[PDB]
Amino acid sequence: MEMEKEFEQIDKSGSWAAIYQDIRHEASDFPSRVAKLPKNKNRNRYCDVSPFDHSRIKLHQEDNDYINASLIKMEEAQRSYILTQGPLPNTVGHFWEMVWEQKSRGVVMLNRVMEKGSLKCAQYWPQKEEKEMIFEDTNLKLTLISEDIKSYYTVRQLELENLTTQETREILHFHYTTWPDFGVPESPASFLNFLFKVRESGSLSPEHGPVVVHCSAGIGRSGTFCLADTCLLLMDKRKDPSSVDIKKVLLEMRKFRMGLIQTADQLRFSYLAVIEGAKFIMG
Ligand SMILES: CC(=O)NCCSSCCNC(=O)[C@H]1CC[C@@H](NC(=O)c2nccnc2C(=O)O)CC1
Ligand SMILES: [Mg+2]
Repeated sequence: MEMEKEFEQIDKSGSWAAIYQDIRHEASDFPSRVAKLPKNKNRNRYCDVSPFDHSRIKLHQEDNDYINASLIKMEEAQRSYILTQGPLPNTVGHFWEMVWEQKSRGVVMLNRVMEKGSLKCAQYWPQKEEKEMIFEDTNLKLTLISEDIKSYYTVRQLELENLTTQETREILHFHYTTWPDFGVPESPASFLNFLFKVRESGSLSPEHGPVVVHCSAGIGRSGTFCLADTCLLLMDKRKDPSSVDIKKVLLEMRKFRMGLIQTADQLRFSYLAVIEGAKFIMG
């Protein structure tokens, strides 16, 4: 494929940092006024990772509608994603409120609760079935129904209950547990297989609200997940799969949330993920 030849070109010339800088310079810039508001300071994890106003998800409460989350709407691929930060101790209720209101079926987690000896994420789901979580601020109940631990990922069945109305929904929690503390994975095989597993569950399908994807900031590994999935979908859809430009898709995604793909090594990994992922469907 012509993407692999472009990949081999940048590899031989060692210009991954230069290509990544080009994207960084070309990337969209939009206001994040609501995010920067002083009352929303404790709702943000990082000062430099904000949702654009135009694509931000609004909570259905008149008090404070703010959550650090962006709707990425891919028109041509017919796919939507919510990218958000790993919830904070104070925003765990907000997080599940969004899952409920947006009618999400799947939650994709691409980090461990602890990485590099620091807390990257609040423990926002129950670890034992007998110990449910109740979120008093958003009036929601969350129960672990089942857990399936595998070598590279863990899938959890969760029940989310709106306590005001008593409706229940099954939420699928897809947790990629083997992303290395430093850098990117050596082989995209595990990541791609994880992707296919999320796909197979119907969590990315149009009959459901957009999947909720997060890592620490919801931009680095989260960007990779959405970029790979969209590129692969487009190669299936288009007349001429070679016309899929990963850089062009990324820049289109960057219109909805900042900083998707954080390093040149993450971009290289994305290429590899798309290249290897295509080879699984095209032999
Ligand atoms: C002032 C205030 O309120 N905020 C206080 C914190 S604001 S400064 C934080 C320091 N800057 C960073 O390194 C950011 C850069 C952007 C983002 N990077 C990643 O996505 C990432 N980080 C860690 C591990 N993996 C990744 C990955 O690539 O996915 C999160 C970390
Ligand atoms: Mg037990």
